[PDB]
Formats: sequence, C-alpha cells, structure tokens
Amino acid sequence: KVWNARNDHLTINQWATRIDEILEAPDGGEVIYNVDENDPREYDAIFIGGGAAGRFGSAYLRAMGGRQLIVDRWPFLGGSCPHNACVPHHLFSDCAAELMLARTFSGQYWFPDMTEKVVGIKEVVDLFRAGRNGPHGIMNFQSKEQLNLEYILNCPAKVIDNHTVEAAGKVFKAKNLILAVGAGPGTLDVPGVNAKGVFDHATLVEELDYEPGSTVVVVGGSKTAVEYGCFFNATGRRTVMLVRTEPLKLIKDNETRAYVLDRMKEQGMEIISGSNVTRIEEDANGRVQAVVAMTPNGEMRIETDFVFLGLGEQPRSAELAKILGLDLGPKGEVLVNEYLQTSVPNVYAVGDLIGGPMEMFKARKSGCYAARNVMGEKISYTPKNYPDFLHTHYEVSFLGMGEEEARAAGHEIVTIKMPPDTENGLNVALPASDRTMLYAFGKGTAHMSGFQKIVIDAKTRKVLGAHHVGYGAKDAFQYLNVLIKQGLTVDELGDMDELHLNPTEFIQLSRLRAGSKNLVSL
Amino acid sequence: KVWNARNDHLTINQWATRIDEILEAPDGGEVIYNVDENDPREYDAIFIGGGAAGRFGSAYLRAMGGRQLIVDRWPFLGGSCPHNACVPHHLFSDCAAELMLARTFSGQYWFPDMTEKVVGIKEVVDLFRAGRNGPHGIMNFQSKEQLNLEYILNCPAKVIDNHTVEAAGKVFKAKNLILAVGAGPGTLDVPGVNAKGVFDHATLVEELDYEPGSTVVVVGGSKTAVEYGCFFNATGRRTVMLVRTEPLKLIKDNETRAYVLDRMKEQGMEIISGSNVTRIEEDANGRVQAVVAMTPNGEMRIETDFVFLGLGEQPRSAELAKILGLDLGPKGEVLVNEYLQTSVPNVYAVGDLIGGPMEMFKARKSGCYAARNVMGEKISYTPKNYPDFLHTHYEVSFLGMGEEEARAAGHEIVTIKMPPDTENGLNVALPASDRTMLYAFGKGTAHMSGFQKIVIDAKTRKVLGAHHVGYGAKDAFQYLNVLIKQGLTVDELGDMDELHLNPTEFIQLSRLRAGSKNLVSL
Ligand SMILES: Cc1cc2c(cc1C)N(C[C@H](O)[C@H](O)[C@H](O)COP(=O)(O)OP(=O)(O)OC[C@H]1O[C@@H](n3cnc4c(N)ncnc43)[C@H](O)[C@@H]1O)c1[nH]c(=O)[nH]c(=O)c1N2
Ligand SMILES: Cc1cc2c(cc1C)N(C[C@H](O)[C@H](O)[C@H](O)COP(=O)(O)OP(=O)(O)OC[C@H]1O[C@@H](n3cnc4c(N)ncnc43)[C@H](O)[C@@H]1O)c1[nH]c(=O)[nH]c(=O)c1N2
Ligand SMILES: O=S(=O)(O)CCS
Ligand SMILES: O=S(=O)(O)CCS
Ligand SMILES: [Mg+2]
Ligand SMILES: [Mg+2]
Repeated sequence: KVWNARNDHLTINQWATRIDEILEAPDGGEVIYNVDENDPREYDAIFIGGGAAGRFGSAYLRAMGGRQLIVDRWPFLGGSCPHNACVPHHLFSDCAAELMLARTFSGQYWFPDMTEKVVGIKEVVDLFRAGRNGPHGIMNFQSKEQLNLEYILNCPAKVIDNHTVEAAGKVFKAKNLILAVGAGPGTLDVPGVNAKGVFDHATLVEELDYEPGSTVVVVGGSKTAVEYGCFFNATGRRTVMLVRTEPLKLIKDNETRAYVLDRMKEQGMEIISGSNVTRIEEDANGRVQAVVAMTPNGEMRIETDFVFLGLGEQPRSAELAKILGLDLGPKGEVLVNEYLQTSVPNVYAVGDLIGGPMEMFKARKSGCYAARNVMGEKISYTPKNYPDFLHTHYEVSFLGMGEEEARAAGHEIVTIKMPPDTENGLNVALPASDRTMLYAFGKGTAHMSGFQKIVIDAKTRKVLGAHHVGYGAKDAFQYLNVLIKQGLTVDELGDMDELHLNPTEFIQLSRLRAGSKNLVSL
Repeated sequence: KVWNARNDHLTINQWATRIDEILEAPDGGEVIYNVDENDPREYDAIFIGGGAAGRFGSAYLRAMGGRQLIVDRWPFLGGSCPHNACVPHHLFSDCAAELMLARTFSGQYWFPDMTEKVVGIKEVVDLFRAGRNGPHGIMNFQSKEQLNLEYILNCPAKVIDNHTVEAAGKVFKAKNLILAVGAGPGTLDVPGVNAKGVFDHATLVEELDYEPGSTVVVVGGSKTAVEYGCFFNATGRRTVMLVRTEPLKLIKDNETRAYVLDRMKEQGMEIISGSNVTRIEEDANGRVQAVVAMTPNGEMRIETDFVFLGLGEQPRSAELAKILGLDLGPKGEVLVNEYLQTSVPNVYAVGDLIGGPMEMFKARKSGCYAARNVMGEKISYTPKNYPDFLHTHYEVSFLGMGEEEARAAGHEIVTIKMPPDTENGLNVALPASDRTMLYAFGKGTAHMSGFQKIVIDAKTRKVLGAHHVGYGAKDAFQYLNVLIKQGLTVDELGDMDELHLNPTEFIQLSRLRAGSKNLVSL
C-alpha cells in the first residue's frame, strides 16, 4: 500500500521503529509518500536516489527556495552510508583500534587476557544490524521536519524521460532530473565467486549467518578492503590481503606508508602485492573452502571459509543510460561536464554515479552544486586538492604532497616530523596524545605511538603536505587543508595556539624551527 | 660533581637512562653542564627555568642567532609537563576514557566483567613513573643536539642581580634575564592537610606508596580536579568533588556544560557546589580517615583514605621578587607589560609565572615573544581569542561564545548542533564518529555518543563559537579557531571538504543550512 505520511510527524525513534518494521515486512512494506499535494509549483528537480548526494542536493535546493522530490527504493534516506558503508565501517574500525589496544596490553590493568581469544565477527555485525535504524530514523526525521524535503521512499523510481518520473503509481514532471543512484559493489569474474561465504560490504551486513573460521581472505587493497581487513585481523584471525597492485598507494609519502604497512604486518596481517584471484574453491556443501590467486611469487592457495571482496564500486548507470541516452565512461560512470550536466539536456548526475573519487564530500558537494545550477547559478565543481584518510588499526590522514613527491616536483624541502630520525628510531615516547598514551608509556610499545610529518618548501616556507598516523587528527585535517590551500607558512603554523598534548604536533614543532631564516628539518 | 656533557652526544634512550640514574642518586646527582666554552659572546638571555616557556624561548632565541643559557634544578628539560602535569594527566584521561567504555560494555564482546573490578590507581601511577624518563630523554636530546641549546641542569639557579646568575659554582653574566620558574600547587589551610593520603598532582606521582580505598575526595572544580576525579571514578571508586563555587565555569555554553556535568553524574561522580573543606581527619597513624566539609545544606563527613587537591597553581615569585624588586600581582604573579617586561630593567617574565592563562600554548608563546624582544623585536603578546579544552571521561573542546552569552550581547543567532532539539533528546544515534560508535549503537547508550554545537551570527553569517564533547575534535579546534579569527562564515564552512564520519559535523551541517539567505537553526 501507499502510506501518505505528509501530515504525520514521527519522532526520530518512531521513525527508527517504523523503518525497521518496513524493512521486516514480508511483502516488502508500504511506500512512504511524503509529498505536499497542496503546493502548486512545478518541481525544479527530481532526484533519483536519496543517498548523500540526493539528500544534500535536495536540502540545498529547498533552502534556495526551489521545489524538489527525492525518490528512493530504500525506506530510509542517506543511502549506503548508514545502511552498509561509512557507518558500519566506522563501527568496525572502532573495534579494530580498541582490539589492538586490548591485545597489546593483554592481561594488564583492566584488560582481559587476549591470548587465543577470538572475537565474534557475527556478534559485531549483529550489533550493527540491531542499531542501524537509529541513523535511518534521524535521516528521515531531519529531512522531513527540519529540512522541509519531499520524498517517496521504499519505491523504485521509473524514469520515463528527461522531464518525467513515475513513483508510487503516479507521474511527476520536473524541469530537471538529478541522477543520484550511486554505485554497486564490485565483483570478481571467477569460478566460485557466488559460493556461500563470499561477502562484500553490502552482503556482509545482510547475509552473515555463521561465525567465520580462523582465516579470512580479503580481495583488494582499497580503503574498504584495508579497513575491514584490519578489523578481521583484530578479531584474532589470520588475515591475507590479496592486493591487485601496490598496497596503500594512496599514501604518497613513503615513510608514512612504510610505518602504516609495518604496523599492519606487526599485527599479523599478510599483504600480497600484484595478486589476482583465479578461483574460489567450494566444498560439497557449496561454501568457500579456499581461494586460489596468482601472485608475483606464483600460485597461492589459502584455505578459508570466509572471503571479503573490497573491490571498487560500479556506477549504477545501465538502465538510466538506456532510458535517457546517457554518455558513459570506460567504467560505466555517467559523463558530466564541470557543471554536473550529463549528455542529456536538463539531466545532471552526482555522487558515486559519476565515478571517483567516491567520497562523502564529493557526493554531498556535487549534489549541492547540481542544485545551484538547476536554480540558475552557473557554478563549476572539480574535486581537487582535498584531504584524505583511511583506517587500519590506526587513523591515517594525509593531504598535499609526500616528501619524495615534493622533491620530484622541483621543490627544495625540509620536513618536520615525529619521531625524529635517530639511532633509537621509533622506540621513543613521542609522538603522544589522546589514545596513544599507553603505547607511548608501555614496555616495548613506544614504536606504536604514531608517526607524523609536514613537508615544507625551504624557500617560500609554505607547507606542501601533511601526514599523520595515530588518532584524533582526521577532523583537524579538514580545517588544516583549508589553511594550507590559503598559503600556510611554517611561521604562521608556529603562531597558532596549540591544545597540548595534541594529536598533531605541527604547531609547536614549527615554532621550534620558525625563528631561523634558513630552515632546518626537525 | 659537575659533568661536562658539552662534547658528549647521548641518544634519546641513553638520556632517559642517565636522567633516571641522576634522579634516583641519593647524593642528588651530578650537575649536567652543557655550556659552549669557546663562544665569546655575552648571553643575550639567561632563562631561569627550563620548562615549556624557558625551553621554547631558548629555542627561538638561538634560532634567531642569539646566545642563551637555561638553568634548571631538574636534571631534565620540559618542566612540569613531562614530570607531573600535562603528560601524566593525558595518561590518566586515556584510561578514564577507556575505562568508561569498558564499564559501559562490561561482559559484552571482548570486554571483561567490570563488576567487582577496582583498577589499581597505584599500578597506573607506577606505569607513568616507569615511563616518564622517555619524554625526559627526548627533551634533553632535542634541546642539545637539534636545537643547539646551552643548559645547566640538576642545579638551582641563584639570581644575583638583573645581569648576574650563579649556577654550578660559577658566575654568569647576561644582557637580560627571562624568569620562567612556573608555578607550584596551592595548599589548603585546614587541619590534616599534611596527613598521609593527601596528594596533589605533583606529589601523587612521587609519594603514592599504597592503593587507595573505595572512596576518593577531590577538592576543587576546574580542569585538574575534574580530569583526575574522572580518572579516579573510572577506576571504580566513589568520587566526591568538593567545589567552592560551581564546577566547570570555563564551559560557557549552558547546554554543553550541562551535557558534560550530566555524563559525569551518570558515571557516579558526586559534585557538591558551594562547599569548603573544614578538616581532614587523621587516624592514630597519621593517615587520612575522613573529610569534614561545610556545604549549603550544612556540615558533612565523608570517610576516605585518599584526598586529591586540585586547586589553582601559585606563581613561584617570592624569592625572585625579593632579590630583584619585582612588582607582583594580587595572586603573586609577576607583572609584565605586553612585551613580557617586568618592572625591573632587562628582566622579562613568561609562562605560569605571569599567571593565567596557565596553558602550554601561553608559556611557549610568552617565552618565544620575550626572546624576540630581547633580540631587538618589539612584539606585543596578549593572550586572547584562543581555543580551550579539558578532559572528563570525554574530551571537551570550546572556543568563542556560548549560545546564551551571544544572545545576551545583542547578536541575532542561529545554532547548528547535534543531536537536535526534539522529544527524544539525547537518546538518538548521532553525533557519531571514531571512539563513539559503540555508544551510538549500543542498547541504551546512544545519549553517550556526544554533543556539539556552533553559534552563528544570523546577519554576518560568521561563526561566533564552537563547542564539542566527544573524541577527536581537540586537534581540529586549533585550526578551526584560526579560521574563525579570520572571519569564517557558515557558507565557507559548508564549502570545505569533510572527512566523514567526522568528530565535528560542522562542515556538512552548515552546508544543510547555508543555501538560504535567511539562516535557520538545525
Ligand atoms: C564500505 C564503504 C565504506 C565507505 C564508503 C563506501 C563504502 C562502500 N564511502 C563512500 C561513500 O559511501 C559514497 O561515496 C557515498 O555514500 C555515495 O553517495 P551517493 O548518494 O552518490 O550514492 P548512494 O549509493 O549512497 O545513493 C544511491 C541511493 O539511491 C537509491 N537508488 C538506487 N537506484 C534506485 C532506483 N532505481 N530508484 C530509486 N532509488 C534508487 C539507493 O537505494 C540509495 O539509497 C566513504 N566515504 C567517506 O567519505 N568516508 C568513509 O569512511 C567511507 N566509507
Ligand atoms: C595537573 C596539570 C595538568 C595540566 C597542566 C598543569 C597541571 C598542574 N597544564 C598547564 C601547564 O603544565 C603549564 O601551563 C606549563 O607547564 C607551564 O610551563 P612554565 O615553563 O611556565 O612552568 P614550569 O613550572 O613547567 O617550568 C618551571 C621550571 O623551572 C624550574 N625552576 C623553578 N624554580 C627554579 C629555580 N629557582 N632555579 C632553577 N630552576 C627552577 C623547575 O624545576 C621547572 O623545570 C596544562 N596545560 C596545557 O596546555 N594542557 C594540559 O593538558 C595541561 N594539563
Ligand atoms: O550524507 S547523509 O547525511 O545523507 C548520510 C550520512 S550516513
Ligand atoms: O614544552 S616542552 O617541549 O618543553 C615540554 C613538552 S612535554
Ligand atoms: Mg613513538
Ligand atoms: Mg547521541
């Protein structure tokens, strides 16, 4: 049936419960119909998909005084992020970091004895499944009651043409379409890939009905592969990462990458470069029993009953491209100009549908910029020079140039880092800050307290790049990147007010060198 | 004896070991003499004290090409920070944060049963004592080998006059003195204050030779009292805080302060306002057995064998003031103009010695600006418009105006916060980020996932204040404050690249409102 929700006003937690019920419904659940049928204005845009791009684009268009409609096949707004992407990933990475701490200090202070202890993966996935309706509920509530958005949920949109969309058995006209249906999990064209026990980010939180055995094979080297792999390792499982190219290439600074990889290997992870799965072996019960892959050292066969695919996502372009005549790129991404316009008049495309980088900032901003163009503002969007981050068992944050990259680009450079390059190497009690204090003080753990570096042009004194391994700097890199894009010098960094003990020591270490006209690394 | 270390080059860990040896030596240890006997220049400045202010001032003065000498009675540089202040505080706050997590999820997932579990305060203090030599060693190493500093350590300075200081049985002349001896813990004029079992931050890490009983009394209601009190509570002890006025007045936003206090009370802390200790009772062996205090509801007696004094620190000005004739302020602080000059020609004063704000960003800056003035730069310093932070079992970060403060000042304001103002209140699954995911997803724990807010001028669209309770925002507030001092608007905030799931949600929540010319709270 169709639930006309326009004049109902559920709380956040009532929404959480209602969304849970609809997801539970054997028949698939009612359509959530939240349309202002008394507003006579034409729709400025209909958004196909209500994930990060469609939801933020709708919020911005409505804020500018335009009329929008979201259509989404899920009964909640927010798309993959709350249901199977950014949110669960963060729950698992929280677990990975806490578990590394517990295993390092096993049996000390309040920490349990972790020797032999295998943590239940299904237990944590079930926690996520039991709690994910909370964020769903906030999405539906905030969108309807605070952002004044119109939306039809739990209903696939049927695009008829570049001005016409069917939803909930009704036809809606709009001045523009904004295509925001995202991307689907990448898959592997090998025998056995459909065996029971092979999972991706989407299927893991829907179909995990058993506790994995002692070994996990992760396919891929993407952020998702590394984040999930470190969680699986932290639960106590032999974890083999089959990377197609080079592991963690995203970390351009060689010293930072080496520190991160070394810490992963110290936790027991096996990282295989240049590897390609050739077969997933099934046992007679139809479950994965082994993974066979070609590697630089020959064929490798790993016995396992649990495989996690962390491959690149694939834009959901096929049906829309057939209906509308959209020009597509080599990976199936919808091609757009710098105004987010597709090859089809009055059709924009945003978010993961337009390809990399597939990040939340890109999805939300492309949605908003498409909205501004729909509302008559000529505004271009090309994502460039952004900060980035990934989880291992640490938070890893980076922006700008790595040290070698900056030298190769012609810059005379100095660096300011922690710990310093000395005979004792990493085995010193800095850097140290919130959630690295036990590492900094424990017996033999000082090398685990983190790593960080800024790359500086020796003559202009400008900061060219920043790199951090530890905890609590990720949020800072958002604002620091803005400052660096403005032309931040080592002197200006030293002039700031630090909040000691700080995750990034850049401010005070810069101050220690900024008094000299001829800069020297620290 | 006097160890001429000038031409010795110890590693960091060799320094750590040597400092331990000197500290434990019954005779008091050798003097550490690191003076350049070939330099014919007069010292531009002698720094009395080698804490944050003296060490950073020396580093900056040397970097500008001047000559400096540090004299400190400790055998290490860095002052209180590594020995008994910021560093141990952060170790304690880390355990409190980890212990709140463990108690909340006691007996779930990998967490042991925290019922019946009292964590050893002495074990954690002993961990700090065993590891504090690491930072000591880095301080001495970095100062000598990387910063090119001269210093005499493990030797009290005798200031003879405004150009003359004796140290290690030698007389040194200087163009200027920079007084950097810091501040010492305040005391309580009540019977029993010397009883065994009364500690402050300094004596706690030197004299704790027993494991405290089940109750702790903390005297005071600002940063140090609150940070240590939450640690004591997290170890499983009934913790009663006796606050003279009202607690956490530094948190100006009323909702933020209420969230912080509410979460402390939910952990079991008892916060008694308007209370004054009357007596600390000693048993027949000279050990604390109870605290008697007057409260607005009359006298109360609390049985305890452990009292922690978290009173404001007192500038160490008496001896120097009498020697030099320094003008002092009402709190014993040394009075300085905006160039850090005392009333005595060629004598500057810096750090905690000059009073509030007693922070690591103040002492460092003050000492650096004093150095620059000594070297011929007329540069003023008045600490103002800076971010601030404290620990409870959370990290608490704040800058600028609270909401009520801004409205009382005539500003038309909007606020953008998380969680929203609704019937469900805090009992919703946002805000959520690293180290709050378990709270956001746990049964009955969502209200523990944090609280955050920005205060915005509705007409200029400028951010007037920002407030956050959670984890991983402290470092960001350093750089966010700089942007706000430049004139940050909600539109510019919305234009940034966020790194989802971010500790501060200010970027994307701003984006949700910035599309309207008439701003609306969220
Ligand atoms: C495992 C994992 C982990 C992360 C991330 C991804 C993944 C897979 N990401 C990336 C992030 O999730 C991604 O960039 C955005 O969610 C994409 O938002 P979109 O709205 O463009 O797509 P998204 O796919 O979210 O939106 C599509 C929406 O449209 C709906 N839809 C599809 N077809 C439809 C149809 N025919 N009719 C109606 N509705 C339809 C879908 O149901 C969905 O609601 C991330 N990013 C980041 O910044 N930080 C991070 O930590 C992570 N972590
Ligand atoms: C418990 C606790 C916790 C914190 C903090 C304080 C306390 C008590 N602080 C405050 C911070 O510690 C403080 O602002 C600085 O350490 C002050 O540095 P100074 O160099 O000014 O004094 P400090 O006292 O550190 O330096 C004095 C030095 O001079 C020496 N000296 C003294 N008299 C001498 C004499 N006659 N002859 C020779 N040498 C002499 C001393 O031995 C010492 O080495 C803080 N700040 C912050 O930013 N973040 C935080 O988290 C905390 N946390
Ligand atoms: O970007 S959205 O707020 O829509 C989803 C956050 S998980
Ligand atoms: O500020 S100092 O570098 O001197 C001490 C930091 S622990
Ligand atoms: Mg280290
Ligand atoms: Mg909450």
